[PDB]
Amino acid sequence: MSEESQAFQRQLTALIGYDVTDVSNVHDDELEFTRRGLVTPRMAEVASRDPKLYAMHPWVTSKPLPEYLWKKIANNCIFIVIHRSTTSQTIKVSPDDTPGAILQSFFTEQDFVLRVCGRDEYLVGETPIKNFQWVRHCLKNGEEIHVVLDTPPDPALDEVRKEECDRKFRVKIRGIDIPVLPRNTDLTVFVEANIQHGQQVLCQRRTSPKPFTEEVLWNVWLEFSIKIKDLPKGALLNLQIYCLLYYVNLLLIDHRFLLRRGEYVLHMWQISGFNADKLTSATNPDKENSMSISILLDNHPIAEMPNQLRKQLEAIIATDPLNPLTAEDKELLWHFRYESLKHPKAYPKLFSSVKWGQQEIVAKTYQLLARREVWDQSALDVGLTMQLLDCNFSDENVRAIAVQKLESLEDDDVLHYLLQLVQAVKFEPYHDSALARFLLKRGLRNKRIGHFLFWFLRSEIAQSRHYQQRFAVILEAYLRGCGTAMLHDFTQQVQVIEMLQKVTLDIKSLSAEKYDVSSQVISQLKQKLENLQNSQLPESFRVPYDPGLKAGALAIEKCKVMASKKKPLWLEFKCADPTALSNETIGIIFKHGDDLRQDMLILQILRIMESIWETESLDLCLLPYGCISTGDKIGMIEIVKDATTIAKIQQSTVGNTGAFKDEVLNHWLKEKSPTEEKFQAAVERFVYSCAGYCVATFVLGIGDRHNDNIMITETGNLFHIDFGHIERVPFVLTPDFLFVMGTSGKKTSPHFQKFQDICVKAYLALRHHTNLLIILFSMMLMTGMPQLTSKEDIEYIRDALTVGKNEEDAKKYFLDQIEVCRDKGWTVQFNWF
Ligand SMILES: CC(C)(O)Cn1cc(-c2ccc3c(c2)OCCc2sc(-c4ncnn4CC(F)(F)F)nc2-3)cn1
Repeated sequence: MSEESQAFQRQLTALIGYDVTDVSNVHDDELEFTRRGLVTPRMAEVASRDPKLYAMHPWVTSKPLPEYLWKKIANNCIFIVIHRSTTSQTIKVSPDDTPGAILQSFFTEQDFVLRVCGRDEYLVGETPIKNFQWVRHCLKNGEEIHVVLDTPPDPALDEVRKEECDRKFRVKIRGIDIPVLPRNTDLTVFVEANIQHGQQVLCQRRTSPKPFTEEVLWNVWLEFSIKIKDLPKGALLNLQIYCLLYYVNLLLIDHRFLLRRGEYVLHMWQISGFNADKLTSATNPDKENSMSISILLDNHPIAEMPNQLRKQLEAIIATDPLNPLTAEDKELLWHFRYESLKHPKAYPKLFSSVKWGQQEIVAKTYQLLARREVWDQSALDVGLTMQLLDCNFSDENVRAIAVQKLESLEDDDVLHYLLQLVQAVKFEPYHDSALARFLLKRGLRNKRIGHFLFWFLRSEIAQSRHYQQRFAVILEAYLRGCGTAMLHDFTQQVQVIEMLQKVTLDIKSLSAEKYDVSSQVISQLKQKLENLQNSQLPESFRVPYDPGLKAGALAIEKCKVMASKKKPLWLEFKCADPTALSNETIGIIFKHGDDLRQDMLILQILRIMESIWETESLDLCLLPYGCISTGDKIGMIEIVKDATTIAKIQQSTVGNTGAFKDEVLNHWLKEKSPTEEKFQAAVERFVYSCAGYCVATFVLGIGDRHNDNIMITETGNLFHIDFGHIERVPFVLTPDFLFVMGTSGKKTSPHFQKFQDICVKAYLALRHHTNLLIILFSMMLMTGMPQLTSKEDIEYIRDALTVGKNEEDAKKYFLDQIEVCRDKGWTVQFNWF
């Protein structure tokens, strides 16, 4: 390690938001072992990736072009405008034509490429132009394909700098210690020790209740019922203090297959006034305020059916993820495990029927896994694959076969599930995992995947003491292979977000909440912003939620502090790309304090719902705008241009006090349209966007909102916002919306009938991916939201998608829900006083 291999680690630390060489919060060397274990996968992907295709990161998809985009192509004829310097000429191209093919038909000096104007997006590679996402983007929104002809970026810029016993298990509980304990009166306290494995407690022992003081000693040997050999890899020694106050975990089998042995002083997590933070093997960094517990360990290892029963098994196999397996169910699944293995959909249930507390069985289970023919050959089922990666599975072998199926995902799809896959790292017993390496692998192989991997990881590192260490080692592994070029981009990005966040917080503190703003405030803002720009704001930076865009200089005149109780910064940038065809600013809202992780997840689920609707050839017109969570209750938002709140459109009127009126939405659309045809396209867009947001919002159970949290574009696109919070209504189908549909209380119409028809199609279309939706929702709650009910809410999703009903009831169930919105009118809306 030279002197210029040390000022590098300082650079990595500031890019991560955490120091991965800090060994202050460890009781073993797993984190360091994982840093070294990741060197091989890092260099293995860095060495097998094509410098040229990696430098341009073509965004492609292998899915068939949807019907709704085909009808936009009446001809077979796609137009592509090309520019040099000033002038330009248009060309008629076949949807099947390659970048190479279109190139030869333009010439009709052979090393030029097609970049998108204003963007860092490239139409390169041996793929039909119809198979480029940018092209597909243009076709939908009625935009025109514009490209500039320039030279491929130098792959040298991506260069990477060089590198270099039948005994029963027992634990002695020495005691628990805490510097300060007060509140109130005086209770009794005991230590609870669980032996866990995939949310299955295998055995459980308590101590005797002792008076609660700042030091409580026991010196007690807890002898469990599970033999040492019967301990499975990944099993956790879960220690908890009740009066439930504190918890902390200790992997019983370490990362070297060694039985944990010796003395340990663990600082515990407190419970804040079920959730994935309770599974972490990390100890509390805060050594001066946290409860600690002292233990001792001294005890290497892993060294044909009657028709009626089949019907039962099939019934079992047929149930939803959330349907609890009975003792009866589990014994049946196990006993018929070779038959159960022929059904990929039974795997989660089958591996949950396994008694992991017994060696002979785990072994038989591993035998089961070596005869993995059906699973290997099955088509990739993301939902099936995600279930095996949640909190219910700690066996690395079971989990490895899910990550196996993930290997066959193309980058398009990896981008779809990147966020929840990154969150899925929390369910891994160990820091080094096939899932972790997968992320690392795909992230180094593709710049777009790498870019988002960076922010998703950096997001968690900034606001999760429970999992920041693990994520920090992983991010470091990525940053040591992404290349000098992106190391520079990220640097630029991190520089800018941190500076603006100081400014966002310094402005919020200056102004008292409610009055509002507030003139000095607007002046000081422009001043801080003047200070940052000369100097030094990075001259240009990638928009984190849209790596293609490079924001440039601020437009300080358009920048302001918004009129909300939380003082969000409204920032506007100039596009740093000169070749851009538009003169629009890049709009960004910087805001504390919403928990924008909830917004990130929800939004991503929305994007998943779109891809689901794309499979059935549907377009419900969603606007899953850009949103990155950057720290604790703080992040950035994309500003959708010319969009207003529904509530702002009602208060175009004198009355105030939420005296809402029915006709306005349709007028607002009429003013904002130049022609009447565009108005008609806005009405149509509204009917689709409203239908889409009614269905998804109902499924996710975030359908009951105030019209301050629902927005519409001047182009007629409806969409929800502000998810990071959250009599009764299914969703928002307010009378003002219906009026745009040509109804107002108890009537119907050719646009409303359309609305009702599209919802049911959309609704039934999501139910074909029920399992995937359930598992994502369930995961979202565990890793993204405040401590919840590891029953009830997940249970609400079951009901919403009407699990176990025929398609007919569901169509009506949803039609009933539309009517509940009609029967309530403004009631719920008016209440949102
Ligand atoms: C950009 C203009 C000048 O053409 C028109 N304009 C747009 C906005 C606006 C306001 C808020 C948002 C926005 C365009 O983009 C749409 C996406 C979202 S999400 C969101 C949000 N999430 C959580 N809280 N909020 C609102 C706030 F940022 F105020 F906290 N706000 C916006 C206001 N005027």
